[PDB]
Amino acid sequence: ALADVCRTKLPSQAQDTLALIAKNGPYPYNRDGVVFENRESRLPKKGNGYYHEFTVVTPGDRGTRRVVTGGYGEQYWSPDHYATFQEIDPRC
Repeated sequence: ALADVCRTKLPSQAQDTLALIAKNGPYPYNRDGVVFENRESRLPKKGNGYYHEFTVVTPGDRGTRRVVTGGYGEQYWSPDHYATFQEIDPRC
């Protein structure tokens, strides 16, 4: 599969995003929560609208860092506007 990464190892801002998602916002950007279509099949392949994307703030202007969520609560880290993904392990 993809690499696993511990939630506590992610940047403070990525964790902030994880917490806002758990909270359902309110979100800092108008594009927070739009569908991610996984057009490159880097995440597991699912039906339309399975994935949504959320900005991880970069002390910067909106930047490249993202969390993507799946429909059953999967969370993935991408620092590079979807070029690479890690699956976030909420256990560590």
